[PDB]
Order: sequence, then structure tokens, then C-alpha cells
Amino acid sequence: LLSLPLVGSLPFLPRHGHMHNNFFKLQKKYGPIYSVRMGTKTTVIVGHHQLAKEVLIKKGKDFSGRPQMATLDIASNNRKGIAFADSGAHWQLHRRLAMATFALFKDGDQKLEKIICQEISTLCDMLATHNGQSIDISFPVFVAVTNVISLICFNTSYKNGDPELNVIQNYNEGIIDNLSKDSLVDLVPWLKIFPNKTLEKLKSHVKIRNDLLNKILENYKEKFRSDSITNMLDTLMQAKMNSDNGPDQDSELLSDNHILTTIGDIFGAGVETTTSVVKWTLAFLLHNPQVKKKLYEEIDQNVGFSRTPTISDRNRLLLLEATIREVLRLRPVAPMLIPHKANVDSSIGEFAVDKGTEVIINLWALHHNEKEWHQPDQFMPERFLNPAGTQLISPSVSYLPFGAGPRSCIGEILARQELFLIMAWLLQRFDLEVPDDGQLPSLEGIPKVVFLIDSFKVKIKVRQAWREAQA
Ligand code: HEM
Ligand SMILES: C[C@]12CC[C@@H](O)C[C@@H]1CC[C@@H]1[C@@H]2CC[C@]2(C)C(c3cccnc3)=CC[C@@H]12
Repeated sequence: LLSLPLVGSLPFLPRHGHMHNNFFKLQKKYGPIYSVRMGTKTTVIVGHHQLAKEVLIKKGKDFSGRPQMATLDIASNNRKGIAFADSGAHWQLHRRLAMATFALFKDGDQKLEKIICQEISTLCDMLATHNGQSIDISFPVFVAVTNVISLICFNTSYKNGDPELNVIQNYNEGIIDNLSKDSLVDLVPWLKIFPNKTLEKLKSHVKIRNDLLNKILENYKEKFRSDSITNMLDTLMQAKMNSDNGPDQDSELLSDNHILTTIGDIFGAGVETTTSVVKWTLAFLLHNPQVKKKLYEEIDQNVGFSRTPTISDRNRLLLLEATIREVLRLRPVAPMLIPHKANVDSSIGEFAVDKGTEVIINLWALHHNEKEWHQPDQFMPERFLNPAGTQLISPSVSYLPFGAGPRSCIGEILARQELFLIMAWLLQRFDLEVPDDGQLPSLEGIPKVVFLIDSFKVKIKVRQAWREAQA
């Protein structure tokens, strides 16, 4: 009796469980590196640190490409900007220029710590008004980090109540929603198989994103001055200026649409990533009062109430620094990073990988590898401290919250500063507790282009100790 012709085979059910976890689980059958073919496209998935470091660092430039996706084309205005731009002159220029911009913010009025703290100060005054109430803290945090990224990009901020903030939240949620159903990694290309309105809806939100950023950049052409380079748009316009002095080869690279998309990548990631990690952290603290208590003891013992926290306090608030590390481990913002692509014929783990092959680093697998981590599925900030609680250790080499190599995160410094000061200022002022109905946040998460957490509410109360210290 005969066996059936097989025209197709997938290792696991699509749209069942988080992709990143399905790939991980599948290593128990197939090892830390395996591929899948979808028509002509081949994708390689890699779930061990050594192989990952090879893809990101040792052979970084071989695999520094980005695959093309119909969805990422719309958000990137056809692979302009930085994150979804393929390897090439454009990407290199803008990545470098965006990196150069952050370097500015080391000193003076536009020192990064002082910018963040001004916005955190507002946030906390605002949250304090909700004393005794249970709220979703998303929008307040969104506002705070949006003003920061706006300052970095434009040296402008939004006034309290500016309806533009709401317009931005709307299109951000709309784009993230339609950019991918779940993660960026789709085994089956569902959107090209059945009738649907995904690209239409995505274009609509991006169009509002673009029109908005266009007015800002239009208006700023009147304000640009070559003797005043203090933000990212300055930096970018200076480059276009210097290029056109017949025009340089960088001239094509810096059209207004190029500048716009890069600003968009930076504006989008400056809000969505950090707002998200803040929510995750609070979520984990609601689930672990014992950790949360010790963060209060720590921040009262090393900072007290004479003054507000400072970047300098990273020295003493070690458990807080450890807590942040652990969230970035347990719930990485990008658990499969952003997809990479083989720029040339190369190899991983001595296996052949052809030009154009998509390569995906399963960061989730690295952070949950049993042989590299003690009880990986547990929230344990202590793992990032020595047993004495006196300083910060790196307990595993299988840890890359911010990527590495040519495509590593360019916003890490900003991220780490925002994350640490937001959590420090909040913990100094507020008791952050479970709402009156007793609902805890689901820690499962919602994987999109970023690893989001479901909306949830936190009962916020002004601390006794903070109050008593106002005299
Ligand atoms: C909690 C905060 C953040 C985390 C954990 C994080 C982590 C990451 C990761 C894992 C990647 C992918 C690396 C790869 O594809 O190989 C990435 C890329 C990137 N990040 Fe972030 N990031 C964070 C915040 C930010 C912020 C605040 C910015 C602000 C500008 C930013 C800008 C970017 C950009 C532009 C890329 C694309 C790099 C490229 O394609 O060259 N990120 N980040
Ligand atoms: C999709 C978007 C959010 C909504 C809107 O603003 C449009 C933007 C367009 C750019 C996107 C952005 C989402 C985070 C991204 C993908 C990101 C990132 C991700 C995870 C960790 N570090 C950086 C680099 C580019 C960023």
C-alpha cells in the first residue's frame, strides 16, 4: 500500500504559539540551526550564541543585509531609513549620521540626562494627580519619551494636551498592527495568498505619519542654520548641505524622503521600544512584590528623598540595574531581532549559506537556553548580581539584548538612560500596586514587530516616605 505524494511540509502549526518559541522548541528535534524554504526564499534560523555571534560579529558584513517585504517597504518608503534599509551606501550614511547625533548629547543644556529628567519630572507630577486611582500608564510614558525623542530630533517638545500626541499614538498603533500579524517572520506569505486589506490600511497610517513628518521638515528648512548643529535633523541637513558643494555622491543618499524616513525610524523606535520595556518592567514588579520591596529599600538607602535620581546613581542602584537587565533577557524587545540577509555566499557553523538567504537570530532561544542560564523561565534579577549583592556580573555569554555587529541597536545609550531614570523616579515617588479588582498583567506578551505586553492597570499611590520628606 502506497504513501501519498507530499507537496508541502511545515515542522509546526502556523499561527499557534509565538513563532520565536516554536523555533526554539524545534531545536530539540533539529539542533540550533535549520532552514525552511517557501517557494524560492530560504530562511535560516539560528538558536545558539556561538552561531549567532558568528552571524552578527565575526561575519557581520556578510549577513548585514535586510530581506525585502512588501510590508516593510511601505513603512520604510521603499527601504530608505535605517532599520529596514538593506546594506549599502544609504544605510551606512544614515546609520553613521544618526549615531553621530547621539554623540552630541554629552554636555550642557542638551545633556541627555537633563533632557530625560525634565520630561520625567512632568510625568511624575502628572501621575501624582491620579493618587489613589488605578490607571493604564502607557500614554503618560509615551508622552514623556515622545518629547525626549522630539527634542533629540528637532529641539522641540509638545505642550501638555497637544492633540498631535494622540494623532501619533493612533498611527503608531495602526502601523505596528498592520506591519505584521504576529512577528515579522511569517512562514506562509498569507498576505499574497488571500484577498485582504492589510497593505491598504498600512499605507493609510504611514501616509499620516509621512504627512506629519513632512510639515515638520518643511517648516524646519526656514530654521536650519549651519552654525547651529544640535539635533538630528540639523546633522542630516548639514550633510545634504555639505554634499551639494557638481553634487557629491552622498547627494542622492540625502533626499528629503531619505531624511524623513530616517527621522521616522528614530522617532518610531524612540517611543515604542522604551514605552514597551517600561510597561513590561512594571508588569514584572506587580508579579514580584519581594523584588519591588527591595528596590524601594535600595533607592531609599542610596538616594533617599533629598533629591531626585541621577545617571550617577547607576553606581548604587544595582538591583534596579539588574532588574532592567533581566526584563531585557526574559522579554527581549526584539526576540528574533530584525531579520538579516546574506549579502554574499557565506557559512554559519560550517554550513553553506547562499547569497540572499534570510537569516534569523532566535534571541529568545539564547536567553532561555538551559545550559547557559539557571532557571531561564524565572524572573531573577539576582542572576545579574554576585551573591553578595555588591556588584553587577554578566552570568552568561548567551545574552544580547541590543544585538551586535553592523546592525546592533544605535539607541542603546538612550534606551538604558530612559529605562533607568524612569524606573528610578517612579520608585522614589510611587507605590505601584495591583488594582482593586486584583487582576495581574498577563506576562505572556503579544509578539509584533516589537514584543508588546497587553494593556493593564496599576494602582498608583504617593509614597508615605516621599510625603513626610516634603518639609
Ligand atoms: C528597550 C530598548 C531597546 C532595545 C532592547 C533594542 C534592541 C534592538 C535590537 C535587538 C535590534 C536589532 C538588531 C539586529 O537587527 O541585528 C535593534 C535595532 C535597532 N534599534 Fe533598537 N533597541 C531599543 C531601543 C531603541 C531606541 C530607543 C532607538 C532610538 C533611535 C533604537 C534604534 C534602533 C535602530 C535604528 C535599529 C536598526 C539598526 C540597523 O538596522 O542598522 N532602538 N535594537
Ligand atoms: C514601525 C515603527 C513603530 C510605529 C511607527 O512609528 C513607524 C515605525 C517605523 C520604524 C520602526 C518602528 C517600530 C520599532 C523599529 C522596528 C525599530 C526597533 C525595534 C525593536 C528594538 N529596537 C529598534 C527600528 C525601526 C523601527
